Amino acid sequence: EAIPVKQFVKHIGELYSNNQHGFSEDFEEVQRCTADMNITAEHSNHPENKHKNRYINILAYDHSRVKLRPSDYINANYVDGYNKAKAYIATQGPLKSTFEDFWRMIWEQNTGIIVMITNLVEKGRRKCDQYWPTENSEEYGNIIVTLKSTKIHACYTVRRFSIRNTKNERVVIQYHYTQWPDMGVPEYALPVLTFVRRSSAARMPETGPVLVHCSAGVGRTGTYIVIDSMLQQIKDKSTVNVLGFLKHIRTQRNYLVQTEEQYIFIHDALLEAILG
Ligand code: VO4
Repeated sequence: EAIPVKQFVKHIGELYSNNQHGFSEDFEEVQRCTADMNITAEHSNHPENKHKNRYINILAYDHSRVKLRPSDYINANYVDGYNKAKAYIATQGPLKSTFEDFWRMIWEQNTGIIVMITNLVEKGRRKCDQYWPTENSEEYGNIIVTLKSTKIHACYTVRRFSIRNTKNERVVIQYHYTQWPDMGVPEYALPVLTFVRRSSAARMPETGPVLVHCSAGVGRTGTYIVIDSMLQQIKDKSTVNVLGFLKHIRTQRNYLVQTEEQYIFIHDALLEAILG
């Protein structure tokens, strides 16, 4: 049930009205929507991958999890884009003990772009281990990753890496969003629009899923995926279905778009885009 923009914009005023309870109501239904699908995640919970999960309750569904080739586990899922099956790999901030697994999946999965939407440390709390070399090279299993350049913008930074399996070379590019608030979401959807735009557009045409991560890899990660998917749907079709696309991707990884303030925020972003 795609709807045209006209009626999207025409009626969303409703959802924003009343302290936002409309959104709040659509989002609960979203909370309820995977409840009875007994969607398996036994690789996540298997006792000897326990320490590979940054958070004990944030898991990888079995059916869409990313398997490292032949100890094949990694807390990461394929998630669909807008007419691209498996457009993204949603993943948590890697840990010291998962850096190898993390770059191996990048190598193997052929991914060219990396979207990072957390700071390493936020408000005194650790969110993501530094999995890339701060300058020069560092080695993680069989992949040498090397920092070739850095560019810092107001709300995000671009690190261009060059990586190599030590058993061939690839330029990987990380877009790292750096001004996501301590609590909630940004105050202005604009800088996130521009971030989504440029990072989305760096996707070269014969490459693997774009890896997206934050801390748990669900919240801001999910919010990134809907904005960007809903934006392409709009260029191409002039329609949207934020609700029905959310319920589809929530079967591909748990809690995508963790909050209602984030859900709300997809909409500021999209509306701002439609009127920009
Ligand atoms: O770092 V999160 O996937 O809880 O937004």
